[PDB]
Amino acid sequence: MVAAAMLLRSCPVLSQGPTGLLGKVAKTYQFLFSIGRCPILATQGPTCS
Repeated sequence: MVAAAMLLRSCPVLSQGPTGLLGKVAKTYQFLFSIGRCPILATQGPTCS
């Protein structure tokens, strides 16, 4: 045949494609959708905690 593994990359699943941070975007934003005093500084606090 003529095919050296060069016809498969349509983002099928990759074993663990989904379930990679979703429910967070489907809730967090639901609250940070329309605040008011949006952050202008951005990253002004500590690097962690």
